Amino acid sequence: SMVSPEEAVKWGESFDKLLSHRDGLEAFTRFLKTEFSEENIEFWIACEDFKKSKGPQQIHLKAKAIYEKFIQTDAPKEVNLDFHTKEVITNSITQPTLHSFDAAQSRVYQLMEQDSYTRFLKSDIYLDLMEGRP
Repeated sequence: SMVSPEEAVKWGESFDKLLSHRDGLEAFTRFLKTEFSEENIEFWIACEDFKKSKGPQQIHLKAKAIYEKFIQTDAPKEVNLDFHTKEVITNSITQPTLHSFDAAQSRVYQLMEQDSYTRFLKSDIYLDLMEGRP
């Protein structure tokens, strides 16, 4: 990770910037890893990894894989995903698309924003990028 304090303070005005920035996603994923909730950031990372596939049969596989692991309530991980979003997923997972979790990507994004991004801004990892005091 190599981020200038400027680019770093810039993360504190846009979670999307943070998250899209490789160094920022990295700062945030550290904060998310340390308390073991990293599978949210990697929830949609899985989805976009699946989005990288072009094989419709693989779409079924990867979608249902992410589905049963995350979208499920009865899952090994389980996401705190919006019920209406997961509802549509549960009904249309039978007919998956390149990223059937496209709406859920945004849900988990806003989840991490309101839950973790706030405290990330006050975390020593981000405050270290700030260079001042933990």
